[PDB]
Amino acid sequence: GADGVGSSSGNWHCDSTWLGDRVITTSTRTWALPTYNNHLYKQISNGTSGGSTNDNTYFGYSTPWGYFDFNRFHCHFSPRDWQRLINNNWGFRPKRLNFKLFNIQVKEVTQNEGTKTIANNLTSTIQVFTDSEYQLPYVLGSAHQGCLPPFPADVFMIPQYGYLTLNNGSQAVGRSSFYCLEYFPSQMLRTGNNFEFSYQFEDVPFHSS
Amino acid sequence: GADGVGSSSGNWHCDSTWLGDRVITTSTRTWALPTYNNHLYKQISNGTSGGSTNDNTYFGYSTPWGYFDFNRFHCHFSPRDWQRLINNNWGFRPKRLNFKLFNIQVKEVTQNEGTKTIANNLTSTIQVFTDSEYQLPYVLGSAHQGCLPPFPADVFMIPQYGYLTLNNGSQAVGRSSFYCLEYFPSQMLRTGNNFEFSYQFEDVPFHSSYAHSQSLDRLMNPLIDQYLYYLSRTQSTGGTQGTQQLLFSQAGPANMSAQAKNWLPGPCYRQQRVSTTLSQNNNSNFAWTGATKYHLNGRDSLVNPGVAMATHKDDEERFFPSSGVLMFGKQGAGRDNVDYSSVMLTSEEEIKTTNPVATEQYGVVADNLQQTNTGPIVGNVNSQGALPGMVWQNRDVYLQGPIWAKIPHTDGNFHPSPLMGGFGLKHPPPQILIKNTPVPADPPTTFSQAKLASFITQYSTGQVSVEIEWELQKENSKRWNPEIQYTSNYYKSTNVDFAVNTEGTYSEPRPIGTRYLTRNL
Amino acid sequence: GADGVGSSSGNWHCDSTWLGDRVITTSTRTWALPTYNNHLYKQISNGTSGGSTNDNTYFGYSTPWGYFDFNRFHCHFSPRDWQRLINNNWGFRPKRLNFKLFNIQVKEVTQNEGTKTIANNLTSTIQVFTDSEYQLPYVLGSAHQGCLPPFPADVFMIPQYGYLTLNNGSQAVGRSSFYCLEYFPSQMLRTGNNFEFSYQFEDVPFHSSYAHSQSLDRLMNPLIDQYLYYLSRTQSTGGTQGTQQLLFSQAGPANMSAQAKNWLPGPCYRQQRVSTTLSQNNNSNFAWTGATKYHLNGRDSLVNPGVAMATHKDDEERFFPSSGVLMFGKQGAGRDNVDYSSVMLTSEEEIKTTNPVATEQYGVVADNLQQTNTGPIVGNVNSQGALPGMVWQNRDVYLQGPIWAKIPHTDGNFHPSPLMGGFGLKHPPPQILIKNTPVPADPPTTFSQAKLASFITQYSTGQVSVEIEWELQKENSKRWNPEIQYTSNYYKSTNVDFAVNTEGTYSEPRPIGTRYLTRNL
Repeated sequence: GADGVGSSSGNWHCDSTWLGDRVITTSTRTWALPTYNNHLYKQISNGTSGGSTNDNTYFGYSTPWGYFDFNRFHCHFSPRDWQRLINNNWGFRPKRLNFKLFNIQVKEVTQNEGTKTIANNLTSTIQVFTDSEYQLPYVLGSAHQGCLPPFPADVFMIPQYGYLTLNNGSQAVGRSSFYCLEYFPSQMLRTGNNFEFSYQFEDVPFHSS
Repeated sequence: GADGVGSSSGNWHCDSTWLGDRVITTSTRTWALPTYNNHLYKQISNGTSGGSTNDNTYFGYSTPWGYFDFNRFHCHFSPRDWQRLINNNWGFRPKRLNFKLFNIQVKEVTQNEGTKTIANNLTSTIQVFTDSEYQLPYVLGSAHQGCLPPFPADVFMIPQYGYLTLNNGSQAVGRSSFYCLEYFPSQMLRTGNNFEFSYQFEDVPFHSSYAHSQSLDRLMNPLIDQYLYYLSRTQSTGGTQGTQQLLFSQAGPANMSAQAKNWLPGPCYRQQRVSTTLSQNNNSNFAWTGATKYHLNGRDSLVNPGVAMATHKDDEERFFPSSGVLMFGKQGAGRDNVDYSSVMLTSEEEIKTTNPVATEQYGVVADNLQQTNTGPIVGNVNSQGALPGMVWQNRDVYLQGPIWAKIPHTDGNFHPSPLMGGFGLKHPPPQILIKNTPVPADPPTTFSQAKLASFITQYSTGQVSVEIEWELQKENSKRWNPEIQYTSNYYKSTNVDFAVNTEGTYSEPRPIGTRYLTRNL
Repeated sequence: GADGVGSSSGNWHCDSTWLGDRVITTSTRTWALPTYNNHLYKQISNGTSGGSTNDNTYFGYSTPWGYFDFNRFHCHFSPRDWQRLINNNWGFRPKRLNFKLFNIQVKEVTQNEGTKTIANNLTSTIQVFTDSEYQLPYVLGSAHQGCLPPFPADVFMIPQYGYLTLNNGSQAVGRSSFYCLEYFPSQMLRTGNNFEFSYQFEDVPFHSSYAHSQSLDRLMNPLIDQYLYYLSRTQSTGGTQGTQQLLFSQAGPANMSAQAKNWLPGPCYRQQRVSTTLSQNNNSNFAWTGATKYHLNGRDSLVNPGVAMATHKDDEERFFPSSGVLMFGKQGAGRDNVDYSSVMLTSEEEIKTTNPVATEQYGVVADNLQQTNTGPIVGNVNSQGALPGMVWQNRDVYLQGPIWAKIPHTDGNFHPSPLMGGFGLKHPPPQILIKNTPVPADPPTTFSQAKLASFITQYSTGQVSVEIEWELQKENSKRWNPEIQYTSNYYKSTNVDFAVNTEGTYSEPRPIGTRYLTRNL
């Protein structure tokens, strides 16, 4: 390993390299992950029995888990570097992306009268896994909030993870699916460890600009 | 080593791989181990001098140690993955399991006025050892609570370890055995270390999951007669005088009951019958009084469940034997004197073919010896032992039920297999024992002969992982029409079964039998 | 191939070779296979709504298929060759068998006015397959009729194939299984072709043919005393006052009954006793009513024969248990309510040593718990299960009896061996199934959605040959005086036994037990 607590597990890369046609754009942000659902799964629903009409009925669960959303451009392009792109080029498509967590530090907090006090917890861990088998509802693409903030100085809050499933009214049918995320292989991380994986985009047509 | 505090000592594996026939199932949970008995051994007992009767007398110790219990299926199978198992397969048995602790973090706590405050203690250790020589009372297999919670999000408390030993009344005899667990080789662990070992299950018969499609008496050929003869009639028939005469016949399709059969039903030990409909049962308490018991060393012990026996005959759903069936609770059901609605009732209906109905007589035999003047009299056999030519089915296993039990080591046993179901084993998986290493508070300056009576309140938490490689017996069968399969309801419901509810309480609505697929007897 | 119609596809082997210990016995018969169920499957049932009672309810199908049954000994042994076997040998078990069809010729027939005329159909075929995967209900072993006729000149009719399945009353349940036999790989045969396969019997214990020369209680030494003591007398004897006193003694030659013995009689399940002399039996019908039954799924099923038990004690020939013995017919005996004279009665007398008498109590045990004021009371044990220290003898086999049976595949069985006698097997010989390939008559010109309801009346005939390689356990014994041997009468008789009569009807006068030679227990 050769990491430990005394050493940092990574560096800070926010850069855009223009190499011939290929253009490599990277970014980095600071994230903070609050505990969700007091570590519980919850069935949530909205019935039309309330003010809701039959269009707004849903059924679904809200897990304690949370998920990074980089899906928006302004994460990956500084407006200038987004100017060089649209002025000089007809079309562009991604090829491969790479992803890293590092410098993970865990903290705990106690409430004693009105004193709000924080400390470090060295041993405590966080769990990380990607679904490479697409075995989960893929909830990116609906343009929900919480993407990496555009301006790299910002520090953002990882959004909670939940999903919707079949309903009839507020109730559920037999095909209603449930998922317990702790049921997937995941990696447990300690303030010394980092997490990294490499993806490769499938063949895709040039986006016409 | 190359671990240290800054690095995590493991990963999180909860997965089920189906590889050909072999099926590898792993699980992981979060555990928290409270300090037990202020680090003391204690003689505990219950004497009949109190309200207790002579049956409830025990003698035993409660150690500070505690032990992981994974013994129940629902630890190792997610209900879906438990569906693929019972729909597509005849039989399954374990082969080898592997076990891991990791990410162990120790904590201490102090009480200052009403402030309840926790911190980390880096150096403090916990002790871990398995008994691979079986030198301890093996207390798994009695289906005590505290097994890894079914739904992996849960975080559970490791149960305390204690055991019982010989008594006479509340006192003890000379053979009463004592054990000091610190007397075994054990491993001491630091937040960086992990613990792992590999076990291998001994050769064991495939647990049969299937229901015979032919009741044991129907093995005949419907069309063809038999060449054997039986005694049909003792008396000359169709005359005013009753003169006795021996007439013989063959048992054909018309009378199938008299046919000569090559086998017998399984053994039978009767139970009392109880109806779910209240009005039908008697008005009394016969629960304990009319119960089916066995007498041992002056202590009458109720037989729970008893030998595997068909719950109720055809066209009666409601009647069930007194103790005959396993009974689980619904999620959140009370501990004591809880109403019928909260418990769940397993059913033996699958085995009705090969085994006698639980609540009914096994057979009828002749009481007397007939003569000219003596009319024959036949009695009932309520309890019938094993005779040559008997086949039977062991008790089914359920998703909630226990996986195995340790066969007692004794000179003579007949067809070992637990009554709760599962597998009998002569070398079960060892039991893991674990304890916080006691940390004494500040002793006085001046020496004191006495042992240290103070300690730092402490508890530890970590992650545990267990996998079990299973072997399957593929189902190969020519039956034309569809089988029966376990399937979730098609119709709508308030909320999904086997899944969380509004407040986050996981719930399993009904037990799951292992026998659906059919096999020709 | 090199067969064609002009050439015969086999030979005729009926022979018995005695080679050292191994004894190879073959046989051949002529068979004729009628068309069954106009080539239809049929659900058949018997409901209790008719005259039937709830015991006789069945549900099942009758297929067009039919099956060779060789299962009975008298197929494979000519009585002489069955004499050499039981006189000179202790025990025998099969090893491998081989099976052949050949010289298959197919025929059709037409009815024109009263003219009944037959011809040959060259192309028409028959289908043959064995189940080597045991995927079908195995219906051999219930001793149905139709086995290869004993006397090789006879020509026999292959019996129809059907099976029974679960029911509730006359209806069926969800586990009711259906089978379409055309759904298995089978071989189609043309008058030139033949069919052959080789089987190998699994390891099986030698069937014991012998009678212990020492009754189980007599194992002692007549001359010498024992060093153990028993309780002879509870009361001081030879005084006017009855003061109780414990006196002990040794059991010597004088009292052999009290000696300590190392074993027990075999298990016992009582039967009702019946005398061949009519006047001695009661006046009633106790046949079914006082019968020895076992209760299964609400259907009371008579126990035929029951566990192997000595027929009658010494110096009573006439008494025999109700169902306890196998009962055959005399040649040409009626099917139903036939008089005593026509049936034959096997007898268990050989095993009287090691097993209890069938019609009498197994033992006596204490009912109550004695006191000063309480006189001891002892009850009878009518049915006694298996206890440690019991030895017993399985049921003898007869020349007419069945050779084997298929052990049901179930998790737990105790000492498998059929009640009819013979060998238990977990992989019996497969059963051969055979059917005429249906030949449709001329369908209409215009297409019709419906399946073809007409066929050409047809039947087929051919030759079948089967051999069985047997292993013998040679009889090696030092007994000085002659043994008992099975021998034909010396005195004259109307006509030879085991041989044809005037009109050509082969007849076998009496059953043949397998136990003559003696062995020291």
